[PDB]
Amino acid sequence: FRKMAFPSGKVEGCMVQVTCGTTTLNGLWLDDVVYCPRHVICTSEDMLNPNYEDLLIRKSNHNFLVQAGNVQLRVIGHSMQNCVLKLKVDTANPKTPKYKFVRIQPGQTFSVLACYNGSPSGVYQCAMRPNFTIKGSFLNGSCGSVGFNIDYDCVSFCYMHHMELPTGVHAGTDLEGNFYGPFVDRQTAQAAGTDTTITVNVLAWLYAAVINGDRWFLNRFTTTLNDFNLVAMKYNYEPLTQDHVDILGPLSAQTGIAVLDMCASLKELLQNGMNGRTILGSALLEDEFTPFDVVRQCSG
Amino acid sequence: GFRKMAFPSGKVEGCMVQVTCGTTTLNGLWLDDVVYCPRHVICTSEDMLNPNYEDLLIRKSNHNFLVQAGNVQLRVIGHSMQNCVLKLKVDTANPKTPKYKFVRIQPGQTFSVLACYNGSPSGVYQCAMRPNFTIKGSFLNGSCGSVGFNIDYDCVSFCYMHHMELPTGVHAGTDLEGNFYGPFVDRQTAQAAGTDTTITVNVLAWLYAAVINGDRWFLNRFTTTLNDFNLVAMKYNYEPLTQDHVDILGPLSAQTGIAVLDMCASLKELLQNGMNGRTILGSALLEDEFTPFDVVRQCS
Ligand SMILES: *[C@H](O)[C@H](C[C@@H]1CCNC1=O)NC(=O)[C@H](CC(C)C)NC(=O)OC[C@H]1CCC(=O)N1CC1CCCCC1
Repeated sequence: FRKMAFPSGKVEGCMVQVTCGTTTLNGLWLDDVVYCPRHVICTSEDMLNPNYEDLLIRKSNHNFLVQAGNVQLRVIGHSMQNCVLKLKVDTANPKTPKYKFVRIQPGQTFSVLACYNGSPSGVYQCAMRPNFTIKGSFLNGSCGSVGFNIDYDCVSFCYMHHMELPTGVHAGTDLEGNFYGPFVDRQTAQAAGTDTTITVNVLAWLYAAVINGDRWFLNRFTTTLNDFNLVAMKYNYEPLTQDHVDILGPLSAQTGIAVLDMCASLKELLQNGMNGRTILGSALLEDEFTPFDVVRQCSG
Repeated sequence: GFRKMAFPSGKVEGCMVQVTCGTTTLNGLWLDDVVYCPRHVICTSEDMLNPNYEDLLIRKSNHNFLVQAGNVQLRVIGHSMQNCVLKLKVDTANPKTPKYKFVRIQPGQTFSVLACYNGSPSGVYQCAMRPNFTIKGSFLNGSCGSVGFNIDYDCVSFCYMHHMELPTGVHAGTDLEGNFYGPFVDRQTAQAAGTDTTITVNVLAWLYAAVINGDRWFLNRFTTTLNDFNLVAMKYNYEPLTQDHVDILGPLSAQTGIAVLDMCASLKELLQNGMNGRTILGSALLEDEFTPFDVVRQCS
């Protein structure tokens, strides 16, 4: 059982380079529009309190250099939607996949295609943290990298990368340019709210460890949902809802371990620790596999 | 702060096809006008328990092989066997063939796996070749012929093709010349992996990573010979170092100014003395699936 990203080819064919001034980041080219973070228009000065409408009205199409590979794309118009800039170009991307823009919920996972200068460099799986950060790997120049899920032939874009926080986690927007979380695209050190652990995902993973013949942490006991949640919140774990219990059904049927029985195992682990032992390779409880993720990878 | 990060998979996605013999379907790799796949596609279940591949192959003709990209049949105009891979000459050169080569990697090296079923990619993830020549993959029925690769500049270096799952649930396969990694054979018989050891060169890369990040409590004032370190390491189930290992730690040694053999002395002390309750990069466990290349690629 492995942390698996979606194949990235459909997204790679959409990545381009966007330059304004001495700022270069990545853009997402879909049909005849390139989406990118609007802070590409900010100067060293601007970035502390950028009045974006005011800065954007002063820009001309020819101030934006867009390159796909060796070719430059002519910008013929631009608009702003929240924190994303939309550069209209004179050419349609023939590699545009079937796609939609979605806003994901905390606890949900997605694949990130990390890009630099419009060129893809790596792909990995991340989750929207309960505090709306993402624990990514992003360096200078990664802005405009996107996160996505694939269903059949449809790419659902859910994330565009904008910034790193002082703690080393990351923040960004959906493809409508609305941030996840209380963050703002100005050059300031911003802290997130307190993070918590995605409890339904930890349970999915424990079930995964059992499908793979790992069951040392199981115990003969059970718990009510509310008593489990009391203990969870004590340990800064998210509460488990009845929908979460329902979502865990398939994994429960598969292994014949009731959801609330696994909650009793997880309660024991929180109270007792792992005592040196490890689970599916990990010394820590893992919370960035969803129920769907576990199944998709025990399915094909 | 480190993630397993795969290479973008699009260039390899554009090479994946399916190969069927009778009812047995696995994946093939289409490069120029050749399709490469595991030779056991020619085996019925009865042949698998104990196959005569040379005789099974003589009985076959080009018209027994169904090669498809999607649902589009690719006509086979020739066939041959190289070690445990079948090479199917086809009448169409793959228009999406990237620049590529076939390399045989050493234990400890990491690579990206594009897991595929019926010629369609399902996921990409990073694997390390263990010293016992197995990988901890996530592979189901129908995954054979999925490949492992690295990308350098625009060149895809193919290093792995998947063939089997061992009793303990780890995975084995060949290079793209059909030579198995390790002592395994493509027969449905009882086979076991050697006892595995820790990848010393990668632990050292991880210690260099910790130093780059300012986490350097474990550095000591002493040094060692390569021979004395190797003899100590084997007593802790660590792999001895090779000269090539010393060389691929070169860039990280230069980046930090810590000679390789001084780092070895620091690792020797950790082995002999333990962590004493402390952590490195946030963990009490030493990581051994990040190569020196992985470290630089995520730090720089
Ligand atoms: C876009 O490519 C870029 C990606 C960042 C760079 C390093 N890692 C990333 O993910 N994004 C930015 O540069 C944003 C631009 C703003 C106008 C939104 N800023 C940003 O990420 O910042 C850098 C981080 C580093 C940690 C931190 O504190 N900080 C904020 C500022 C102010 C406080 C002092 C440090 C610099």
